[PDB]
Amino acid sequence: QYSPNTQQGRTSIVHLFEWRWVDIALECERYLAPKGFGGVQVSPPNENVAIYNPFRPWWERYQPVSYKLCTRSGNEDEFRNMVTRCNNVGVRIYVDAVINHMCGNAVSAGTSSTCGSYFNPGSRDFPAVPYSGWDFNDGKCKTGSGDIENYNDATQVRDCRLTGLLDLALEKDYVRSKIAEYMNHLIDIGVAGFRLDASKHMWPGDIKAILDKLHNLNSNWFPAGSKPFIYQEVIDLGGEPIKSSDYFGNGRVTEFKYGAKLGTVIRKWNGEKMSYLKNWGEGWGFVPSDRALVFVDNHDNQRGHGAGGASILTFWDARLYKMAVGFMLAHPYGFTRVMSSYRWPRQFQNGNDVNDWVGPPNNNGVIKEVTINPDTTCGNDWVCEHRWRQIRNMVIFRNVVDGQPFTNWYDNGSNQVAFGRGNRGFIVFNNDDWSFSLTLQTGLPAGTYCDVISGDKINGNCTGIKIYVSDDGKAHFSISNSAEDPFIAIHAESKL
Ligand SMILES: *[C@@H]1O[C@H](CO)[C@@H](O)[C@H](O)[C@H]1NC(C)=O
Ligand SMILES: [Ca+2]
Ligand SMILES: [Cl-]
Repeated sequence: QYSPNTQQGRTSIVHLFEWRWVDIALECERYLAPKGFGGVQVSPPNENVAIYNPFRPWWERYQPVSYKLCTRSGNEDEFRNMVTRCNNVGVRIYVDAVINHMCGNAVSAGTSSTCGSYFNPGSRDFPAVPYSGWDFNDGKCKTGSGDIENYNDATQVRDCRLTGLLDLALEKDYVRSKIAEYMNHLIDIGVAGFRLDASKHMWPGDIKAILDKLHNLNSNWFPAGSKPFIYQEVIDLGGEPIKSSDYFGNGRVTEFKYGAKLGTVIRKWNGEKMSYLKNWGEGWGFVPSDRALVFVDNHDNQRGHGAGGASILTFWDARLYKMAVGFMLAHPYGFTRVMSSYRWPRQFQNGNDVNDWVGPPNNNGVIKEVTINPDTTCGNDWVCEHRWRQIRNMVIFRNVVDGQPFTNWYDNGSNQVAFGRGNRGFIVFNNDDWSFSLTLQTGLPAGTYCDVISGDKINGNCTGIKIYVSDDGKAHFSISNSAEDPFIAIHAESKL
């Protein structure tokens, strides 16, 4: 459960948030494979409630109606087509599995679902699965409202409704089997793993009973005995009775303290500085590296819908965001996930973005195709952060330095720091309000190296900054606090 099952030498996955299957298939072939991305986290592929008020919000996909592979992203054939084409090019697919609940208890019965399946939340009837009143935790929850009212009670956090979402009785073998049937269908199609949505709201033991029913990965693409990669979404900042460590026996866990603290450090909130990142990782009270799935922002908290709240860096904060993602991709801790978003009309009223529910670019509800501009950026309001040179090049940087120790750390006691990864890579950052000009020990072999943040090594030459490393591994770096990207990264393969 702990290994991503990526191809040897590919170290990151991208969340192509709300993308259609056909666009992901194309992207696997035209960009992800050539650029060395290990895999893709896709949005929930099962049928969900179609919510028209507000108009098709992104969160309607977290309210299941059935396990039919029928959504705004595409149908079952298109889903299969995408998994096959991506796998055939070495890029894995990870499914967002929404298995803790069905839709809101207050949603109207009818056939307002993405595949036209009938459902009746009021009577707990989801015939397309099928599920009935017996498969929900209505009689097990002990709160007066039936919803989760207090997180200091670990029992109600698991048995009651997360803001009204009907809660599946996961201790029942029937329910566990319906979920396993769904996941095995996906494993046999070829997916490499799952993000278990809302894991904090499920008992570690019920999750394990479900995982025990899962198949090994498809032997047509994976070695025999391969187990699906499992990463559980557990928001564990401090102070709650539920700890992410309680889920280690099941697979990896999302480490939300990662992006939260990186954001405050990079924003320099409340006295924090980059020099403090010297012992970043377990030293900061994070989970062990081999159990961590890290990221700067995720689909929830990039729109204020989650852990970290205000300090979270997102594409809207482009200059600082690139620096944070760069630090994440160069640091040895955890398995990294890169975010890929869409633009929405933020609209802050009293500090709250009243448009945080806006769904993906669409024409009358039909999600728009990702179009590629001549300069490789995307059109139709897809931000495509994974295509930004500074990010794409750092994805490759991680691949190149995979396995190398963290060494040659330097910091000016403020916000100018640098470190290397063995003798395969080196990165320098200037987040101070003055310039950086110093000769540092890089641990790299003598030569001329292309800085992959400002440019690329394109046919024997660098299109941006060049660094010259002398025989003793020393090199001079100059970064003014006015640079569009206040950081420089060089590695074995950008060497001229
Ligand atoms: C690097 O570019 C310069 C021209 O701008 C040229 O003199 C040189 O041939 C180039 N090297 C290669 C390998 O293309
Ligand atoms: Ca639950
Ligand atoms: Cl997540």
